[PDB]
Amino acid sequence: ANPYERGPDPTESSIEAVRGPFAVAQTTVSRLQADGFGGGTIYYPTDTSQGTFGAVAISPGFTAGQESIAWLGPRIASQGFVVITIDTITRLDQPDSRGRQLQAALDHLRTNSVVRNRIDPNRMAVMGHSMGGGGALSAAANNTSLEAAIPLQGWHTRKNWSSVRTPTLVVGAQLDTIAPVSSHSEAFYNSLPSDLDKAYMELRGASHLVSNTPDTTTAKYSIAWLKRFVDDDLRYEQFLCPAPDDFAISEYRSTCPF
Ligand code: NA
Repeated sequence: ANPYERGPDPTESSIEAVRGPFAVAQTTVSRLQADGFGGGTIYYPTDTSQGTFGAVAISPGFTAGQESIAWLGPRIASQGFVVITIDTITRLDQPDSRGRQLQAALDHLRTNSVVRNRIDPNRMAVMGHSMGGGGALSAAANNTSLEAAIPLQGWHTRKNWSSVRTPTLVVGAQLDTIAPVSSHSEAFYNSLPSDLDKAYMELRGASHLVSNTPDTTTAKYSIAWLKRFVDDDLRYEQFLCPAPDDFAISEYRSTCPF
């Protein structure tokens, strides 16, 4: 049996839910308390009886605050994850810096009295929007032990991600004019190793701002990816492989089966 499985067996509805089966609470990390990042909010399951959970850090994009990605925190955490949404050291930080800050936020969790005993520090993942998504790719490229990476409308000047060894879901927005999929998201997917567990999902009709207010398609597939790779939870592969029969997705590619 897989000791990292959490929660009941999933369905389409369970991964679309605004709140999953775990009640959650939150705690604030001040900028002063944060070493190597700008502070953040940690969302965590309150139930201690089901084991420890994997950890996820999420970065906003250029000039943006944690508020622009906050909704992802409790929506993901309620599926059985400890999730920290960060502010960056400065609003002007570029993607490589954001990646180091994502790693610093993950490493902070094991020192946080509220959540340290709720996490498995060996099972960590990174996500982010725009330059924060470029940051997620950089963090994976700088730490081959990370279990998953999810750039959401990622932006980066680096297009070649051939050294990434972390299963990566690239989420593009079809109409994005800020991080256009042709030169960002799709280029990243294409240069990730051909034998990596990876997928590309383009959100039909979506703008760059799709990640900044609740989007069920973004949430459901991010949840399934984190379950499949942070928890190695094979119950979630059915949602990722093959292409979903889902009108909200305008393009899909993957290296399924994983
Ligand atoms: Na894994």
